[PDB]
Amino acid sequence: EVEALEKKVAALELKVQKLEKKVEALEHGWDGR
Amino acid sequence: EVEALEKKVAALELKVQKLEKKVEALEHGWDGR
Amino acid sequence: EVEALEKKVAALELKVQKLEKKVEALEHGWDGR
Repeated sequence: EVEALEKKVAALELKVQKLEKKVEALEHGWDGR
Repeated sequence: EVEALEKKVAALELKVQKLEKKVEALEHGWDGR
Repeated sequence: EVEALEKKVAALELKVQKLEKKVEALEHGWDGR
């Protein structure tokens, strides 16, 4: 259970990281995004 | 504890999923979003 | 392990909360965002 939750949490951290990059790019207009 | 963390993680997965949909819609202009 | 996962999950909840605020601001044009 815990090891599977570690994996789910790691997947969430990657997804949140990607969302942060995308949202920052939208907010700041990076490269015209 | 673990069962409550499972629920928190599931809530995060739903919220991240919704954010991904919204951010993709913003990025791609889906339906004029 | 569990206590560390609680902390990671709490960090994710804060990050997702911030993303929701930013994405809602982008979607709704709040304050011209």
